[PDB]
Amino acid sequence: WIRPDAPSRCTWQLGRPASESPHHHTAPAKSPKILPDILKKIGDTPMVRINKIGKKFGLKCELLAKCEFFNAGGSVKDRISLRMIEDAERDGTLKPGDTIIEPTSGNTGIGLALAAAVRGYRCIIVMPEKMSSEKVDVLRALGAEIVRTPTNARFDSPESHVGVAWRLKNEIPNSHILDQYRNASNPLAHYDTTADEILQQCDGKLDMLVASVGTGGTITGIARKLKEKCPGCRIIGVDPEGSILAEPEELNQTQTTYEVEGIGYDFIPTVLDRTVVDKWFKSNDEEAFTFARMLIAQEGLLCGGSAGSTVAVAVKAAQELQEGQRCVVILPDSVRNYMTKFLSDRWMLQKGFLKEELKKPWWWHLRVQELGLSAPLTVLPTITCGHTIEILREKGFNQAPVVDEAGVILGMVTLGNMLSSLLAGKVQPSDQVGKVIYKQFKQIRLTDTLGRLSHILEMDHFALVVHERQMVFGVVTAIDLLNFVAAQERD
Amino acid sequence: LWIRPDAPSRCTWQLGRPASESPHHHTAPAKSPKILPDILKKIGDTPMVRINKIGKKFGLKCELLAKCEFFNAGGSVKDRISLRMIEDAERDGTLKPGDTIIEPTSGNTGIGLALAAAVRGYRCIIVMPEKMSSEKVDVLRALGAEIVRTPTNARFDSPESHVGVAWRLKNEIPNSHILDQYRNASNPLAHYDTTADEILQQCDGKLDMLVASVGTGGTITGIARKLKEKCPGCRIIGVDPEGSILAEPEELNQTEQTTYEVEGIGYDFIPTVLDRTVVDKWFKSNDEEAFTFARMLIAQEGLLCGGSAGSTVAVAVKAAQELQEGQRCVVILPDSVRNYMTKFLSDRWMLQKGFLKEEDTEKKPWWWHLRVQELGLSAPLTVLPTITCGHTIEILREKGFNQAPVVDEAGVILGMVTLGNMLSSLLAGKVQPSDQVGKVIYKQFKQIRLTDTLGRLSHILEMDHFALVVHEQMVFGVVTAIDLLNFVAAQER
Ligand code: HEM
Ligand code: HEM
Ligand SMILES: *Cc1c(COP(=O)(O)O)cnc(C)c1O
Ligand SMILES: *Cc1c(COP(=O)(O)O)cnc(C)c1O
Repeated sequence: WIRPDAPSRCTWQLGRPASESPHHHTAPAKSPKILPDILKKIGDTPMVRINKIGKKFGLKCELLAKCEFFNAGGSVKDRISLRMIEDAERDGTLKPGDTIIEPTSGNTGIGLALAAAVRGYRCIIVMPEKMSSEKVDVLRALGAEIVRTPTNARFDSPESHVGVAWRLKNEIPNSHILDQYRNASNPLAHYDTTADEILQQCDGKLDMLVASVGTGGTITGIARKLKEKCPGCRIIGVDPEGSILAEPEELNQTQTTYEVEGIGYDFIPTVLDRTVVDKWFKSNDEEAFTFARMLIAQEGLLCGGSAGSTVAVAVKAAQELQEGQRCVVILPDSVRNYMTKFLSDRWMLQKGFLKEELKKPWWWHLRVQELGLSAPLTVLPTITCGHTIEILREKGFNQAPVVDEAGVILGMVTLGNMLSSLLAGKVQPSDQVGKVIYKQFKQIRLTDTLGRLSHILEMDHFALVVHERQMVFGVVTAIDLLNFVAAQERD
Repeated sequence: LWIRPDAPSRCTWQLGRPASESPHHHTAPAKSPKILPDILKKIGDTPMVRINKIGKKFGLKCELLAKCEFFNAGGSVKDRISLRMIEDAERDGTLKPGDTIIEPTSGNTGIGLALAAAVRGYRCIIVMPEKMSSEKVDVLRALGAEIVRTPTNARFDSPESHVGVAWRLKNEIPNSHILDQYRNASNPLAHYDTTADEILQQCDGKLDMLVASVGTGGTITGIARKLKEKCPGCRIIGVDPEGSILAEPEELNQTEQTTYEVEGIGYDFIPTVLDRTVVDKWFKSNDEEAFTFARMLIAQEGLLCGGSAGSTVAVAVKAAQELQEGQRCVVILPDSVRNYMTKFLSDRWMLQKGFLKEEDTEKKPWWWHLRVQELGLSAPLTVLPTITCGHTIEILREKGFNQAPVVDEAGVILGMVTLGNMLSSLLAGKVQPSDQVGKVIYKQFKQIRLTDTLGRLSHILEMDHFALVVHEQMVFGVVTAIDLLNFVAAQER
């Protein structure tokens, strides 16, 4: 069992000529008209300007974002995943058909599983139980085997993702742990490609770089190349509360687990070089999710939580900067991984990140009863179509809920939809109503708030106002709510 | 005031007319600058990637190419028509700053419009069918769009249709516009001006067949017109889901079903922007093919694409059979998996909708149909949450055990504790020997019956590290993935 946190043997120091390096470096290559495979769609990520958030927090500087979620697997990890594989293949260590085992937060696991799916390697991912199910669905779709570990497990312990990875490797023939925590290919990928891209996109002019830290490879490779080729740039590292990566140690004193995925650790990875980070900042979950949501709402960037942590620090750290200067921020991954988490309001409420006291209009806190409802006529599912047309027209009604003999509501039926279906030949007048019933709806009480109705209308067209039996006091749609509000506008 | 989406087109284009005769304003593709002023500039210039396995699996002799449109900022092909429709409107003077934009949609156009709206400062109201995925709703809600739903089976003629509701909303809201993807020229024109140029440039002009799934029809129309002009020999193949009426000849459209699970393609009316005259041949697709093939695209080619992409490739492996070596077939891949994370990507959904037969287990190894009891379980010693750490260390060492489930005085299982985690926590000073075990407890686990299959266990281990074997109260044993591995490998020798 090799320790992920072993002190680095690298003899790099600022000032050493690049010629002195023992490592194999790879030049970035121009993308061909047609891509031989998707793995070539890694790198050359866009550098987009942040237009609102910085000014909202008083930055005078240009704030730029390196959007890494445009990589083929959707994360910054797709970079090292490729590199680590390719170098291994050149080492002769990785043979065709071989098994790759990797401890991960998920994104490296996705990149590796992707490359494995393409290049024909077996892939076993070992990730903590905290990480999102979306990553699991993706990994499962890529054909990767999945193993989980308890979140709070110490890295020293056998139950940790690293430990489980090694224990798996020992039992499986032709298996390798590329080990992102130790492999040089990880920071070197960012030293060779990512930093070059940043330097090229910025024309060499660059005042500050903010990056969240996990394995530390991104900030390490980028900071090393930046210290060499753009010495004045300040390197700002971001570490979650509960993590120990940050310096000075006094900052780390604190919670031990946190909701944000992909950053922070209970050990210092070998690839990480804390010497090149000029200053550290601590971040928390609330900041992270708040800012990520802000990134989406304001800048249109569909990025994940670490991106939010990063920007949340950047609006603080960049205050010292002034006009004409620029701050670049790394945005490690997409919202795809967190669709049911921070993107979801219910999860944010459930986790206590969103207080209910959720910016709303005057009508939000009003009861539905004030809408001016009218109780509709009810019909059986077994009633026939033309008959319903006659009933509805004869009473001047345009729609009727479909309720069972036992009084359970089955759905909704409309005059216009019926005429349309009949005129089109889709159904017969003698045909049963079930052929054209709108089966989907949601129920509400007279004492429900209008805003609750507004949330309900984002999933359903119809909302039936009902008693506690077969009793529909009224039917409300978005158009009705609109009509009420708009009528109230006229006064 | 209700304009029909299915009104016959007024366009007087016909193959052979000089481009100079066109009344429309055309936009040239531009080189992307080093730094993007905003994310909307990250639309277009989508990669053309080669399919390496699937075509050969189905006996294609030709080069199969994919125009991967899911790399657009909003994640779909619709981001193109969203930008264009807006920009043109802004040039028309029709769209004013701060104005409200209402749009009927399957979602992707709505996401692109909501994105652009969020950037450019428009109010955005999306009207989409109840069938469409919750993921789209979550994204639209995050982008700040107001959202309204309509019944899936509502006829387009009916007041309850997304089109009809969109118009009805428009009539009640001042300073509101419906850009209308179903009628607006900016939709197909966006594909004629940009997407098609990209395909032509990426293919160096050489292109034998193009397969595209159809929705509003703007993609296939805009691409096919320019292709018919600049690459006449290329065949245009359209994909239409069963239950839809877009396909020709009408004989193909005859079907029992009217709704289908696949999102973004097919309609109960012929959109004005669609030009069926340029479609050389149509193919009908179903949900099973679509999802199977989408999953195949992910599993084999590493392309994280949605269901319409699956429909398209599923057609392509049929339609391209006539092609031979040296010829190439280009396929459109409209959107990403992000919209379908909890649908076809999710195995439980595929089971629930009946797309996945359980039998097709058959893919699985020998040990899959074996009971958990055969693992060689041993019942562990349990401890109270309230027991202290060093005490437990002593008990476990004295018994030769390495771990103990933590069960309540009431006998509810609270979790798990391992000797190694305790020792590690102690040596690090995180905890004291006199400290409560609950400071170090592994709270998360899953239960299983002794009669459960090993494969079920294998599914469980993808969400939890520990699986407790239990009766109805009592823990017969603790199993991890390593234990399953040791068992299988042991039986293997
Ligand atoms: C002049 C430049 C450099 C020199 C001369 C150098 C030298 C070395 C040497 C000799 C080792 C192996 C030591 C041993 O195992 O005995 C090493 C390891 C390593 N290097 Fe470098 N290095 C340079 C730059 C870099 C850069 C720029 C990066 C990343 C951005 C990097 C990342 C690593 C990593 C991650 C290891 C593994 C450490 C370990 O296994 O303990 N190196 N380097
Ligand atoms: C020489 C080329 C073309 C000419 C002369 C032409 C002419 C026209 C004219 C005159 C109209 C409006 C008729 C009216 O409102 O009175 C029109 C509408 C339209 N055009 Fe074109 N067009 C050309 C090419 C195209 C192309 C290449 C596309 C898309 C790929 C296109 C898409 C549309 C659409 C969607 C409409 C709306 C139809 C309607 O309003 O009912 N046109 N075109
Ligand atoms: C890995 C990862 C990081 C951190 O990158 P390092 O290069 O490991 O610092 C941040 N965010 C996400 C989502 C990640 O997966
Ligand atoms: C819109 C859409 C299509 C079809 O595009 P048209 O250009 O409308 O034919 C296919 N798939 C998805 C996901 C879509 O959103």
